[PDB]
Amino acid sequence: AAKKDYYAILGVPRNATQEEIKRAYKRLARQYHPDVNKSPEAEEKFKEINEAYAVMSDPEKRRIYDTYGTTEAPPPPPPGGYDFSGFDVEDFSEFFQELFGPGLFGKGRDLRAELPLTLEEAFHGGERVVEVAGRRVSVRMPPGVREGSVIRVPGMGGQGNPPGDLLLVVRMLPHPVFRLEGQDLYATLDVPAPIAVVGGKVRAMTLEGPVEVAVPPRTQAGRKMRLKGGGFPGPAGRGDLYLEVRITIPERLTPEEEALWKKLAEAYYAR
Amino acid sequence: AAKKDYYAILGVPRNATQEEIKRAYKRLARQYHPDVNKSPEAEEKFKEINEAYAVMSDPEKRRIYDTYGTTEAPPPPPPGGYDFSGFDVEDFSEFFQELFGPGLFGKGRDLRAELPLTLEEAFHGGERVVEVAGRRVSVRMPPGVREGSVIRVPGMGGQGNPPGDLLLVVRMLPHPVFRLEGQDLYATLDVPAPIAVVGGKVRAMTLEGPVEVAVPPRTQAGRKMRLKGGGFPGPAGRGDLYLEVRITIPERLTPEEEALWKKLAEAYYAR
Repeated sequence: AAKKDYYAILGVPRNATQEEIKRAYKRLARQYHPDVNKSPEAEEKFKEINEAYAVMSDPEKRRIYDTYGTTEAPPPPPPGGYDFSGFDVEDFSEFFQELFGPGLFGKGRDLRAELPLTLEEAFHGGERVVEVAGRRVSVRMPPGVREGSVIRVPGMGGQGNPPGDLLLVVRMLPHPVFRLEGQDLYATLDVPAPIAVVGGKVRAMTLEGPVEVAVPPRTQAGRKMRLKGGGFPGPAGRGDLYLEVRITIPERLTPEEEALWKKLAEAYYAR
Repeated sequence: AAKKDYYAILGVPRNATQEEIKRAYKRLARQYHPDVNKSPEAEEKFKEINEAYAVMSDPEKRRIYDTYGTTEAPPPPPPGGYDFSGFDVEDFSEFFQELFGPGLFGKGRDLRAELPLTLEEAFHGGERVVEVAGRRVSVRMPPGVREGSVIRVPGMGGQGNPPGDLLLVVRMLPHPVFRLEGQDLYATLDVPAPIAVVGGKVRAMTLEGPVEVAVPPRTQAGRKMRLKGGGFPGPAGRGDLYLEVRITIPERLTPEEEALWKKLAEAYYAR
């Protein structure tokens, strides 16, 4: 209740410098430290010294204390609260609690947020700047990150003593062409009917870019083709790419091309 | 309330034999039977005879009727109760309800079972014979009956006064070709590539039978074609059939056919 004299406790004058306070703390802390001084009186003196230094080491906190009493009631807290890092704040005197209490909060809560990513964003990974309701955060993201993968950004959660963690959970945006299942990718490969019969090379697509795919002679619709290592990356191994063959036909032709298609069609009505 | 004379209703002497009661029932049952006698008076008379015979036919039940009213040893109804299977017990008089009431069981438990049906079986509906627990049961069935549909067969449940009900739930067996969704049907239509380009007729399938489906010129794979009313029937409406076009190519060809396919293929590598 009664205003503690932190200056008397550290044995420094009312107008001491910060370094004067620092060295006074060092001198007195080594004097009353639990494992150097095994006295019952030393426990309380050490506690006092730590409380004194906790307030006086910060110029901002030192000023609050200096201008307390003339203005009777405790002052409004700063945004966020008071930061007494490396100080057992719960063990300090009642005077302290009355004075700094309004801005002494408990363990900060974690914030859990979704990280909506496109197949190619998650595939590459790398550095992503994330703005999720509250703060701007940059994080490293492993190549081939999946749905429900947790990215912990420590200290970026809720405000408190200490602050909480940001927990980002990856969500996968549906893709126009590819379909993810585990580490494997699945896509439809359009193969022109003549190329399917004879067997040639079609231009297909991967997330890395476009590749050439050789289709064997007489490959039917629904034939699944594996491109080893063309799927999602992973720590222990890489997934594959599966292309499902989809026979395609020309929606437009030249009068010359009609003659060829007509002969085949007639041979089908024959069979 | 008053003691009914069952001997007077059946037309038998006070000390008749069990065979004499049986033949007197047959004589009077065929005289006042529902479908042979269309009289309003025959309704009560036939109910009277049914009440009499039910009591009189069983020697244990008949003795109970004979020894009722007198100031002798008062017998509580037997541990097993009274068996009146095949008689509208509640419909009977109160005199019957007072003497046999304590030995009667309540309405029987419902028997619950699954009715596994194929798409074609569910499509057509009608009369079905089913085995549940031990017995066979006939059951009418609406065309286009669906998954989870309840078919209450009254009086075909557990033993009781009256018996309970059979409750069947329709389960749909998976089909090799058709897929049900609501009342709509879905299936894959194989279409030879040359027919898809030029446009012609393909032999498609329904649950009724096979049909001809006219395919327009230049119809791409994935084109979905509605066959009105070709789906599942129902009250107030009929489902559609949807056939998804799947372009097919020949797995075997003639040396003459190779040349036609080879030309188009080389015109595609050129494109």
